[PDB]
Amino acid sequence: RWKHTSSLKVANEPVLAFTQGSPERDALQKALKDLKGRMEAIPCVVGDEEVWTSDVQYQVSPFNHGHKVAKFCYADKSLLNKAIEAALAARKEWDLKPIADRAQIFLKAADMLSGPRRAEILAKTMVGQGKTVIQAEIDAAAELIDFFRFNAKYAVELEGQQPISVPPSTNSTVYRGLEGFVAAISPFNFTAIGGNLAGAPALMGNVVLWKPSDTAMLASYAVYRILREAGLPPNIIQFVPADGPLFGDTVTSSEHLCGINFTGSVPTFKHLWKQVAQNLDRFHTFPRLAGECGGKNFHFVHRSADVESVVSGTLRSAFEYGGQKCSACSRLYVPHSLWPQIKGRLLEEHSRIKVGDPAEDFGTFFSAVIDAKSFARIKKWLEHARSSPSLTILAGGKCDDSVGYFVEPCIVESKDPQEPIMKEEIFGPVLSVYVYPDDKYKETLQLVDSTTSYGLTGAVFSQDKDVVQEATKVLRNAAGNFYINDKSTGSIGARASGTNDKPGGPHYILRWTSPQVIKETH
Amino acid sequence: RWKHTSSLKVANEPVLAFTQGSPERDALQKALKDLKGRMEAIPCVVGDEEVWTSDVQYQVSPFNHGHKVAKFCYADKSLLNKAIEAALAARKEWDLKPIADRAQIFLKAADMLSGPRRAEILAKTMVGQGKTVIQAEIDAAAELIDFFRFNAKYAVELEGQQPISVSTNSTVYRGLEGFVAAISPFNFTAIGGNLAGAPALMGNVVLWKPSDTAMLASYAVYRILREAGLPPNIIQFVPADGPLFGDTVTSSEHLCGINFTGSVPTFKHLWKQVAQNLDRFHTFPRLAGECGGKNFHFVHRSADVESVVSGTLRSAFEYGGQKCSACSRLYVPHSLWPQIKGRLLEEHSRIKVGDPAEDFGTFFSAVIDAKSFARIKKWLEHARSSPSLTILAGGKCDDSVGYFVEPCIVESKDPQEPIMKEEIFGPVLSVYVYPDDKYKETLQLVDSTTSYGLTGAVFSQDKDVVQEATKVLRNAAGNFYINDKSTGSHYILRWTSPQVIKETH
Ligand SMILES: [Mg+2]
Repeated sequence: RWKHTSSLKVANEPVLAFTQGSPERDALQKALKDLKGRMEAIPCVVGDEEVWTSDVQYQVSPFNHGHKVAKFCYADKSLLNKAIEAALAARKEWDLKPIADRAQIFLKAADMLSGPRRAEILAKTMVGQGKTVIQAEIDAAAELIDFFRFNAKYAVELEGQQPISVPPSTNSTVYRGLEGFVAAISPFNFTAIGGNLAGAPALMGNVVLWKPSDTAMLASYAVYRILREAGLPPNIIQFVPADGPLFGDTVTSSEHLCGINFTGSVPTFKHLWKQVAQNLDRFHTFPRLAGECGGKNFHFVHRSADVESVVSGTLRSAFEYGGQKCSACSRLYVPHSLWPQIKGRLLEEHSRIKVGDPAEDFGTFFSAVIDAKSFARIKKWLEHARSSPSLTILAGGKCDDSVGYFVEPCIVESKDPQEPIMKEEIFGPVLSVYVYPDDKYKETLQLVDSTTSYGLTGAVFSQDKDVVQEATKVLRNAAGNFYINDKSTGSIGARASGTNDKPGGPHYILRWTSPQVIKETH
Repeated sequence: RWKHTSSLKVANEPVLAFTQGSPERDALQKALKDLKGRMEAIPCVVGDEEVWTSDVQYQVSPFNHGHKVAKFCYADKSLLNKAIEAALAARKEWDLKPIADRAQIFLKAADMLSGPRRAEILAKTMVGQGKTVIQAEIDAAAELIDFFRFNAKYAVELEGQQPISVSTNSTVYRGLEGFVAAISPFNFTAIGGNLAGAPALMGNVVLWKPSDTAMLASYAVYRILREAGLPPNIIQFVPADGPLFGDTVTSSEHLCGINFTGSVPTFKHLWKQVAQNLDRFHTFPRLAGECGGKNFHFVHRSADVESVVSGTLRSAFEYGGQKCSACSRLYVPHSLWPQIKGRLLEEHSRIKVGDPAEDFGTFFSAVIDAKSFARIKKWLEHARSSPSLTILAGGKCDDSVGYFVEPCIVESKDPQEPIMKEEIFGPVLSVYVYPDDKYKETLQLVDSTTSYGLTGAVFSQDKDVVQEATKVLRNAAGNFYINDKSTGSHYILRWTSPQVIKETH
């Protein structure tokens, strides 16, 4: 007896340079010109059906909010329930489809995004979300494309992890999708498509109701359409934008919820968790919860640090994409002795940072923030820096929302390590600095940890190897992705993989399968 | 550059025969006598302090409940808090110890349980939990010794990653920040070695609230762990009232996990409690629950009768049906029923219930406690009085000396009857006879009536029916057996939080 099986090897997607005069840069110019003055009417999609509700919404271009880039609509309770019923009816066949065949769909999609549709996806994230070319490219390759390929590899390989059969028994493991539907959730004004939120569970034989982010609707739908064109069957991913609280209430009330794959705030994730608990007796299976949230990320500097590494790494981490990354640095700890040199260089380099239209100027460092709500929040923080007796704005500080949601990169010194601006997430281009006494570095390391609530990333700058070892221990639970002499947002498995994707991590892909052990005796 | 990798080759612990004249039987007979008429005094242990409270409790022998086998005590709130504080103070150094060092303790402990402590652990589980010799042996080798060894291997290999060279990159597998509660209910049947042990191995500290009904054996494993080099305050040995313990740990801002085994409703209760309390915790607690189900054997007309009969009786009645994986419902086609029924009753009459320590011929002994006995007794009266149910064999019980229940076989004319659906965790097997040409409809019925799908089995000589049944029942059981019994014949990842460290040179 014998069975045909498959194996899969994958390389990371290269990140293109887009050099002045290069060809990808040519196609991107064309894609961007394609979006200028254009809007897409994006329906909810249940099965192969396009559905409209009267609850119409608009995505605008962050750097030109006069430009409505998309019109969509919020699903209502009725539509969501139909989406659920149709997904459930499709699930069993999808679950039973061989993993090699499911993988092939995601590999096709990856290849489409890598080549024919790369310009399209980049342009839609640039125009629709305010990404610069380099930011959009990095995200397209390391996050979206790499996750499709490396998930597929992981799934195919997992399939090959099989028990040795010890006769008179034949043993095998079947990697079942979860029984029910998975809800994939990102916040209404999130800065990411979060394609992996629906993509990972789908790949593993699940069905998904995907509530994408309002502020990423254009690009999110572009990914959905590509998955479908690549051969994703109907009712595997339901495309269902919706009010955040309504979507949450509906899926956690469903007896058929088997999972929530969430990115967003800790309070929101806590709310969903509580709702699942409240309804625990009503579910046909125990829902699995996956939450990526946090955090107020830090760079700690020791007096032995390379000043230019600090300054370069910190400006980039704090201000790339307007500091709108889950991993962005928003707090800097510097020793009194090194502060004058660092402060000086920070300010000089701050002056080089170009803020503007990323489509018009590829020299742009970062662009407007995501939406009006975020512009408002950040402005309040700027006002707080300019008024609190503990706070001094050292650079930037101004904002203007007349054409786009534009905020200058802002550097703020705090005399108080416990100041709200040191502890609360702004998700904006606002860097706080605490200058600590050189004889108190050890104590300050402990301070970084103790003032860390939901710490995602962090970095230590130090040439002193002893200090690095010390910090690595003290800060062991102050950051999931921890960097030594590099920036907290990382640098250039999936290239954008990290703590959350590793075994034991909340987004480890194995969480979307329930292994069944089958044992046959002869 | 280059590095050594580290791995661990591990073989399964052999299961001994205990034949008359064998050294292991000689050793066990000796350990059993030592327990006769003796009561161990088992304290709470916090760090290295043995601590008594006034809330004294007793473990008794299920088959001879006049025999107190252990005296112990329940931790109060003050002691639990003290145990939490002391464990938290010890956690960072334990977490930082290399995994090889931690794994070594568990390997030593497994080797001790394998050799010089084997007779002890077997005797303590027999006398204390009512297990027969082979049941005690299978459990020690599998749920205790193999778990220690294989978990150690998985942990050690977890740090066996690709070499990264100067821009270096590695993953550090951190224990969870806080303490983990290891909980099993006061009258559950588990020793709990792997409940407390798995999270400890992964660099966590643990408050372990063992089952009262298994206290003697549980403390024996605790002591062996410490003797093997487990440092103080890594596992706190804290028997306690179930509700008090659950309330205390879930009210603690430092809870980072609950590793539980017991009933689904109790697990759901703890799950709800953690969620209600979510706002206080410094990290999101992780919960794990290993629970029982209403497990099935499905028979197709082509099945081998003797296999069906032997497999079903063994799965239903070994350890009195007190296994999470035990068969409690049997589905049989009309054409095979007369043959299957007749053989079931003939074999049933040969099942000896008695003292497992005094009589090694015993098939199974008393059930674990009075609450279980009462629950079982109510199902027996339900079987007797319900219009839809006929007791085919057994049905009696007697708690005058031990919690003795005859193995019971019941036929249900209704596939939706409570006895077909509700977990009894006892020696009660329910049978539904289905029309031969409705086997398709019946397969779906097995699945639709499955609330918790732990294990199951299909008996069929027809390969085409096997393939069919596996698809239909895909979600009716996590352990699925073909022509074998439902009790048989990467989990540790929940207790670690990976950190990725990247350095630019
Ligand atoms: Mg990610």
